[PDB]
Amino acid sequence: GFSDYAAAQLRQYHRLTKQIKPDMETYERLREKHGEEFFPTSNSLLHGTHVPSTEEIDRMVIDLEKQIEKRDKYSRRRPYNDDADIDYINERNAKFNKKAERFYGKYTAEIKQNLERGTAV
RNA sequence: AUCGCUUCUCGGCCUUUUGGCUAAGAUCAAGUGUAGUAUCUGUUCUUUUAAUAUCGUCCUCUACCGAGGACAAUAUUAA
Repeated sequence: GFSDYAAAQLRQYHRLTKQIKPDMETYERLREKHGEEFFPTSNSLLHGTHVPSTEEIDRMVIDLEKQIEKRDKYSRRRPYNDDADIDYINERNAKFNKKAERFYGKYTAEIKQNLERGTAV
């Protein structure tokens, strides 16, 4: 179940962070260029220095577009059958009756049987 | 088994949805006839007399101009 906005974030982060692959060439290049400060503390100096080249920002933009697509596929539309006896006259009435069947559907299980058998019992 | 695309079923999001209050706010009813508007169907224009109304000249008043009177036919409709 859902239970939190942070647990779905954590699941989504584990997915993205397992999908990524690091490049050791760029890593060792920047390590050899930066030297002493490549293992920084909270307070070293480099906060206002990095300028990423075009390939890095292109990779970030493509990854973020894929992430936006994965987010937009979150609520899949359930298929609409017209064989069920419809009990709504609007477009919002159908979804409100669906919410009523979600919440009160466990309790109001005898009266629907009474209705379908002819208002008896 | 694994990765990808396409049918098919289903779960979770679906308050993303009923946006107040008072004396359930109160009450609980109709027929006929005319007038107006809209739609549909059918078919038309351009190239004498009766009634009503009112530019020129002359006269008077006041400071060429203005007002008032009179006179000279004109317009409409029908055969």
